[PDB]
Amino acid sequence: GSHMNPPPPETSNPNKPKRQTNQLQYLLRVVLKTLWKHQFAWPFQQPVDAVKLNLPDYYKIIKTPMDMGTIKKRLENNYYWNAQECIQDFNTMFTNCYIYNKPGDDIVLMAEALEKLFLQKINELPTEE
Ligand SMILES: Brc1ccnc2ncccc12
Ligand SMILES: Brc1ccnc2ncccc12
Repeated sequence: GSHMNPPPPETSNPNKPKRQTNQLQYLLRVVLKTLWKHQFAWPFQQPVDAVKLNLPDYYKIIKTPMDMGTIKKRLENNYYWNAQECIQDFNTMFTNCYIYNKPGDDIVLMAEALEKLFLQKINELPTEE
């Protein structure tokens, strides 16, 4: 892509520790599956392309970018060590949107809908076994 967009977040790194857990399996099979097909998911399914969107300040304001495409790849490629790392990525994604954008903007309403669903699903994150 454009040299003015940063590299996406890491999704493969032999140096980083990782494992499967039943919680991470739930995060893929239930949480990301349910969010991905939400009617408002599409803006969040890939990194923000600040060039195409004419947001030249985006990556000056958002220094820890995250999106559900990256999360999906991290889950499918078994990048994570624990559920907390993945939950953190979701929460970064939502809060980036709320930091960059005005309350009540469409993109914020979209994020808020996804976040509502996310919290309902994480309340049922299974006991680690
Ligand atoms: Br598309 C998109 C996704 C996430 N955040 C965004 N913020 C502003 C404009 C477009 C955005
Ligand atoms: Br793509 C895009 C660009 C700017 N604003 C947006 N708001 C909502 C959803 C997608 C957006």
